[PDB]
Amino acid sequence: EDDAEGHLIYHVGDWLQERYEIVSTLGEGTFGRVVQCVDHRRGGARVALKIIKNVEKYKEAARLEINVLEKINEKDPDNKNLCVQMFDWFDYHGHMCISFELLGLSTFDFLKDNNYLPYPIHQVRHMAFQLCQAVKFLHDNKLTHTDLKPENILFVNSDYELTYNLEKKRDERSVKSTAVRVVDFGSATFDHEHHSTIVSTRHYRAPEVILELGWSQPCDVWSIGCIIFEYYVGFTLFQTHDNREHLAMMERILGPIPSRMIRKTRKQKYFYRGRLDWDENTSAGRYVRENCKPLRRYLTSEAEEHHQLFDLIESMLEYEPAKRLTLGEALQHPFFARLRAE
Ligand SMILES: O=C(O)c1ccc2c(c1)nc(Nc1cccc(Cl)c1)c1ccncc12
Repeated sequence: EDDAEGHLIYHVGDWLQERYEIVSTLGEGTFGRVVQCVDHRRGGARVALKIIKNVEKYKEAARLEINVLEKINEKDPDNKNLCVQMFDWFDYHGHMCISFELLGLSTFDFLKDNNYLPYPIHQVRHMAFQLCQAVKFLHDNKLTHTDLKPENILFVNSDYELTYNLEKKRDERSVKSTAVRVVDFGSATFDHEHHSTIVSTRHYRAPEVILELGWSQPCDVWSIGCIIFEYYVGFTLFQTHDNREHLAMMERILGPIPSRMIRKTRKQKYFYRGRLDWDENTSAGRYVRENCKPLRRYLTSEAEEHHQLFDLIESMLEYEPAKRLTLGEALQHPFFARLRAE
């Protein structure tokens, strides 16, 4: 009973393994569909079931992800470290099905269903903290969630409040609680298993990955630095799909790539005479210089708390992966002082 592209054919009210009962669809992706379900063997707890196509490569992909979720569950027995919880998984007629705790909209969907209006800085703070907290729990267990984006950070609950802005004559949404979870472990890699060559989503991709210099945990921090910027202004920091433009935007926003990285990268067609081969006086050259600025010029306030957020973002968008801030040292960063510890 299969779709023309491999998906399960279901309707509201269908049952799965006479155990789950479909209520709604939450979304879809290339891999399959996520459905809201009631789980009558967990006393009617509401779950989110992921239904992946009959396609083998996805079936095998999910088996790897199921292993990562198994390990997360093994090393967070009290569900304190803010990665999504898998309650169950089963093979259903060639469809791999994973049972997750029910959460809300992503931090991206909310940001766009609010017209790409940034989150207020004190929300950026609790979101950034939880992000680092959860990705540090992975690093402390020899993992790299290879694919961090606002799409994969779910609000536990994205109920909000509407308020009218007298000042700016605008209807503003404000999510009530900022508890998040990190999701989508389909790409996470233990330290000891095989590493893909290219990982992450172009906009959140670290330069070491681009220059094929070898990657591990530090490349997540790069991602996190990009998501934080987006949380704070609404738009992605790097808006490209080409390597040389990408590498050129980084040089615009962060200054020149260090020579240690250049001389060592085998991607030498991007450089001439030790420097990035890029002519600012061209077609794409002045598209880059016009469409993004040095980092701290994106500051919307000289308040010291705002300078502390860009102090943070600057340390995660460091070129050299080992000069790059670690999540351990990030939970200790001055920017997170105003938070209440627990
Ligand atoms: O991959 C996971 O680990 C993963 C795990 C859980 C959820 C999820 C993705 N996506 C949700 N939303 C969503 C939104 C848009 C498209 C798609 Cl496919 C899904 C969702 C909602 C409520 N509860 C859990 C989830």
